[PDB]
Amino acid sequence: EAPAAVVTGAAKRIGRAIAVKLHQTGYRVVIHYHNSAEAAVSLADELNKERSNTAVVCQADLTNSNVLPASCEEIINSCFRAFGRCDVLVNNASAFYPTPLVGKTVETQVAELIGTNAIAPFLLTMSFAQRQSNLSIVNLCDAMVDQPCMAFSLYNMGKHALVGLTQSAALELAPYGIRVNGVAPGVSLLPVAMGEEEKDKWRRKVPLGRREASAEQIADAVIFLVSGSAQYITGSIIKVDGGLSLVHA
Amino acid sequence: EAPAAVVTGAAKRIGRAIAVKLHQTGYRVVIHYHNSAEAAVSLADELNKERSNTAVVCQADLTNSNVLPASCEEIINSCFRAFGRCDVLVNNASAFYPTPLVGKTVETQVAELIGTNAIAPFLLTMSFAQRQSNLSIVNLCDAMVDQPCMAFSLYNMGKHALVGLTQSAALELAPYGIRVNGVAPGVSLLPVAMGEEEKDKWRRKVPLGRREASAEQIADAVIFLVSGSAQYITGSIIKVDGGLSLVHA
Amino acid sequence: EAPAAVVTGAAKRIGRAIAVKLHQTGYRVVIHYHNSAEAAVSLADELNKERSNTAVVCQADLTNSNVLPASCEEIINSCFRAFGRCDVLVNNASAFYPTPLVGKTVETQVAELIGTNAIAPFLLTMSFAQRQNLSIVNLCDAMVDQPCMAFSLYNMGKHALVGLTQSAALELAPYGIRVNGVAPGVSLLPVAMGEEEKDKWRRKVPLGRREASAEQIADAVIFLVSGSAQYITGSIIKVDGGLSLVHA
Amino acid sequence: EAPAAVVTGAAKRIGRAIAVKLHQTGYRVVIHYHNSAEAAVSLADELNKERSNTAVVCQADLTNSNVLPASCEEIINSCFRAFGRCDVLVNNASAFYPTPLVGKTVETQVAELIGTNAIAPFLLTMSFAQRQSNLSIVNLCDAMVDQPCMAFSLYNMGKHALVGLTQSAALELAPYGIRVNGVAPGVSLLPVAMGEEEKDKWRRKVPLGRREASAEQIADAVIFLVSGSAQYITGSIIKVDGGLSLVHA
Ligand SMILES: NC(=O)c1ccc[n+]([C@@H]2O[C@H](COP(=O)([O-])OP(=O)(O)OC[C@H]3O[C@@H](n4cnc5c(N)ncnc54)[C@H](OP(=O)(O)O)[C@@H]3O)[C@@H](O)[C@H]2O)c1
Ligand SMILES: NC(=O)c1ccc[n+]([C@@H]2O[C@H](COP(=O)([O-])OP(=O)(O)OC[C@H]3O[C@@H](n4cnc5c(N)ncnc54)[C@H](OP(=O)(O)O)[C@@H]3O)[C@@H](O)[C@H]2O)c1
Ligand SMILES: NC(=O)c1ccc[n+]([C@@H]2O[C@H](COP(=O)([O-])OP(=O)(O)OC[C@H]3O[C@@H](n4cnc5c(N)ncnc54)[C@H](OP(=O)(O)O)[C@@H]3O)[C@@H](O)[C@H]2O)c1
Ligand SMILES: NC(=O)c1ccc[n+]([C@@H]2O[C@H](COP(=O)([O-])OP(=O)(O)OC[C@H]3O[C@@H](n4cnc5c(N)ncnc54)[C@H](OP(=O)(O)O)[C@@H]3O)[C@@H](O)[C@H]2O)c1
Ligand SMILES: N#Cc1c(-c2ccc3c(c2)OCO3)[nH]c2nc(N)[nH]c(=O)c12
Ligand SMILES: N#Cc1c(-c2ccc3c(c2)OCO3)[nH]c2nc(N)[nH]c(=O)c12
Ligand SMILES: N#Cc1c(-c2ccc3c(c2)OCO3)[nH]c2nc(N)[nH]c(=O)c12
Ligand SMILES: N#Cc1c(-c2ccc3c(c2)OCO3)[nH]c2nc(N)[nH]c(=O)c12
Repeated sequence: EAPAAVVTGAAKRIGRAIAVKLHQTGYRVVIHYHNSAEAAVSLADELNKERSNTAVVCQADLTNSNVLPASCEEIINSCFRAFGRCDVLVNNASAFYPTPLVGKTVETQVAELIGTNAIAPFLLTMSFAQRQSNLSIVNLCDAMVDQPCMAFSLYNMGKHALVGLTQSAALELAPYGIRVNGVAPGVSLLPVAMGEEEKDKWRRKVPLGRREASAEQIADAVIFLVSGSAQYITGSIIKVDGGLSLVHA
Repeated sequence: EAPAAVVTGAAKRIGRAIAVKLHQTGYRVVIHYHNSAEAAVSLADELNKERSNTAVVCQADLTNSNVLPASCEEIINSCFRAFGRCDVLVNNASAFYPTPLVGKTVETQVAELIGTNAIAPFLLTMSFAQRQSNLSIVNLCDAMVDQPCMAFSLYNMGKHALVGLTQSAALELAPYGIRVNGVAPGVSLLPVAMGEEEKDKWRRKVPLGRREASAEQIADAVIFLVSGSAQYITGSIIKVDGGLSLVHA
Repeated sequence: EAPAAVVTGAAKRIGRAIAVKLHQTGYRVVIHYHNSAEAAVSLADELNKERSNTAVVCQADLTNSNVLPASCEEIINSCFRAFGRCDVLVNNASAFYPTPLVGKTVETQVAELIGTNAIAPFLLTMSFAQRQNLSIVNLCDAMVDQPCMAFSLYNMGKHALVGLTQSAALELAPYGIRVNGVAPGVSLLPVAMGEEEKDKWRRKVPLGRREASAEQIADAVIFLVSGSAQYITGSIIKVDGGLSLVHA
Repeated sequence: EAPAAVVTGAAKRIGRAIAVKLHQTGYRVVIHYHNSAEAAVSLADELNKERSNTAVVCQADLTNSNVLPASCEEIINSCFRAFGRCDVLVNNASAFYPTPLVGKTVETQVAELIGTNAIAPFLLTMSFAQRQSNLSIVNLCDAMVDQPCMAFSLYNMGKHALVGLTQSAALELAPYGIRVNGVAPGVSLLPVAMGEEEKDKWRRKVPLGRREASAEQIADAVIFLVSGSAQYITGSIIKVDGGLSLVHA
């Protein structure tokens, strides 16, 4: 029997590439999405086309609420329903927008940023662990957590909490054989709304090659961490940033 | 005229000492509390018996919710109402209990621990910044954030986000002359629930002195960080642990 | 054309496993050693038996001195001599003994611990860069921030290795050279250590209550020098089973 | 009886401020220097004109060689001979220049930067500890240890090693009551040879004020760390950088 993997926010960009590669490795995937219903579905269609019944979709909002614990348990549940097992969880879904200190209200901002980046990953880990070889969770972190974007404080707090969850969960879930690790991109696929002038300014800052990471480059770190080549690695966070975090002001 | 400072969860223990020492320095203090009402009024009495009209009390629940932004704004507004100014905010109040991955429900456990330790300090920082000449914020952190206690995931996640806030708030509030900094205790006042055998067990781990810190010793770093001796210090976290975090397993 | 790798202190233990792994991946290796002459050669025979003209030995002391720059240039040189090219450098050789503040003279201890753990790696990096998927892998320590008692000099050299890994990555990026690290917690324990002492250490490890096998440390090195890491540089990968996360 | 302190490379700039400040505090100081003879002697005169028998000088080259251990032993000795005690050690002397990986030969470059920044501090610490109440060492570090200058390999290797000495020594010397701590400037006094265009360029990168630190601001961190307000503090490194380390590329 093949193994299975939940990948959150897998309809587009880095998440898509993670799923495509995990699928290519022989994993049966659960494709989580929120708004991108069309891309999510046509991907699962594409993945099923060359291996029958190996992909399923699952929609949830991961924003913080009194219903998030239930939302998160269903996503883990979907994997056991579809495939009868859950071997890998990839926490990838993420809200990313400015929240300056000086349309959405602040309580919405808090819920969306802390919810997607930290709280949901925590509950998804709880469910993952409680529903239980090569079992392992992978969190998509940030290489620049200590040299952050201006006015992106709430986002930063969430990414900082993701590091704390990764280390905490790694410690607790080790006696059960569950490895928790992280993958921290510097600058990868730039936001779809980013203009070519502001995209290239960030490129010129990258020591290794003067470009952003492909999604496939980030996905390769995930594959390594879930492979049998990482049987002794837990609580680790792998930067994939082309040395960008080493560059001073 | 005397400067004014608000210290959260300051009825008892480490917060008490921080307010006491800030008062002795010459500050007018706001003593925020949650449950410990009787100790909060008793402290305000002693501080006003020393100097008339220099201390006020302010009850608030810092548990995460949609009304918290208003709660945190209120606390900042009590200070501006009592003393006509707010110079220093000390984020001290914190929930601390285990939340295992394998009475209170998880959505309560999330709201309390991420609320008190991270989100509340973020909202207080907004209101402080908003209401605005040696201006500084001091967040009470944790030295052991990278070697956390077992089954203490939500708390650790919170404390980690406080590092992210201290870092991001410092950078953004820098052109307004507001310094954001942190103080990280190893083991200080041990919890009231802990037995004498378990407290001793932790004391023997400490390299410097084989004992915990007094709250006076934690407060001392706070006074430093808000003094005119730290004018160029911002985004810094002063570990006050007696080398505890250096000890390997 | 088969690619070529230099691996320091590769006669036995972790270094031997990194050489064996790189050979099986299809690399031509340079087995460096200090005192273990018989083991380095006996390894080279076993690798040349599988593939003719693929392994060589190279002796050098990496203890700091005014001749060390030359010693290191020669190790690089022996690679270009035997194989015509130099693709990978694994900084693995390391002195490890207590040097308390309160047999060897202090200036020997300094020489051996700072030379092998930091200064030699720095020099091999210059020579590797000067002589030119090119990548350097520096073997570090997961416990650099939670050090062993009375082991100051060792920790100083391991801390300086992190510093080199970062600074080299930054400068050698425009040349397409990737500098990275693998940081073991507790792996193959000293020869040399008692059995009751080794069990006390094993019981500390969250994942398995065992130390890392040499081959498990080798796996992370194989990753960093592969095409799967094309974008990774200035990174240090903990391979420690959660050791660095355990409080006292 | 007044306490005594050793301060390396104390003739001009930062180390001069530490010395002057330690003097105003009440310490008897040993002004170490290497090449600034007139500057070191001139300072001793000004400090002695204030309080008689409080300031002496000690010339030494701290570049690494076989005769370095005895040199460092002699500096520690100077203090004990002039004052009959040694309470505080400030490791300040530092070589700072490029060492590209692609006049001075390489082995001379290794000797100076590693020697001044790390090996000397280790030997001075040994001798300080061997010779032995508020006993403390303070190492001058770098806030930018993780975002280094281009082609400053050896120097940055040195300041990294300095952080490891601060931690290993703090752990080992704790049973004795010797606290080892650090002070990490971002940009204080800029190099004398640096151009005013390049000086302003580094200044405008600083979040808090858009200017470098006064040497006296750095000194304030040293003073705090050797004081009774820092009794429980050991193994700590205080950044004093105006938030420079937090600014991304
Ligand atoms: N891109 C970079 O340069 C970069 C840099 C550093 C770190 N990273 C990290 O790597 C990961 C992937 O990066 P990315 O650029 O691919 O990110 P992204 O496109 O902005 O976000 C990934 C997905 O998360 C989902 N999502 C957003 N908000 C959600 C919500 N409130 N509830 C549930 N799902 C939500 C979205 O799916 P739907 O459209 O279907 O809603 C989206 O496709 C992220 O964790 C990110 O933080 C990326
Ligand atoms: N003590 C240590 O060994 C240690 C170690 C590391 C870090 N720290 C940090 O140092 C700071 C102070 O330590 P501590 O031991 O004095 O803390 P603590 O006594 O355990 O808690 C501090 C205060 O927080 C208030 N509080 C609790 N829940 C709250 C809520 N839901 N909403 C608003 N306020 C709430 C309480 O006030 P009421 O009683 O009035 O409800 C309490 O007095 C904390 O940030 C702590 O995490 C302490
Ligand atoms: N083993 C662990 O638990 C552990 C933990 C953390 C990090 N590491 C790191 O991983 C790497 C390998 O560990 P290991 O246990 O395999 O190492 P090791 O046995 O302690 O040393 C490896 C080799 O280094 C060479 N060497 C020693 N002193 C030298 C000198 N003065 N000049 C030149 N070469 C010298 C020796 O070669 P010869 O025998 O030929 O003389 C030795 O075989 C090391 O860099 C270490 O720092 C290991
Ligand atoms: N300036 C900055 O922006 C900055 C930034 C970060 C950290 N720091 C750290 O802060 C400390 C002081 O800074 P600084 O700018 O005042 O340093 P500095 O002016 O560059 O040099 C400090 C002193 O060290 C002595 N010295 C140089 N080479 C020596 C050698 N080979 N042997 C013995 N002594 C030697 C010199 O004394 P003589 O002139 O008498 O020969 C010099 O005055 C240093 O440890 C530095 O690493 C400075
Ligand atoms: N650009 C960018 C992003 C970053 C990012 C990239 C480069 C940075 C950064 C954040 O901090 C400073 O350097 N993080 C993101 N997370 C999500 N979910 N989506 C994104 O687009 C990004
Ligand atoms: N003991 C303890 C506490 C700790 C603590 C003590 C020792 C530790 C620790 C947290 O992480 C591992 O080592 N954090 C606390 N926070 C609050 N609010 N109250 C507490 O009592 C503690
Ligand atoms: N054991 C061990 C070693 C360690 C080591 C092992 C366990 C540790 C450690 C270092 O820090 C605290 O936990 N570092 C070494 N370096 C070399 N060169 N050779 C070794 O054997 C070790
Ligand atoms: N400028 C500068 C210096 C720095 C320095 C300044 C700015 C930096 C830095 C080091 O890291 C990147 O940003 N370190 C120094 N050490 C000595 N001994 N003397 C100096 O002048 C400096």
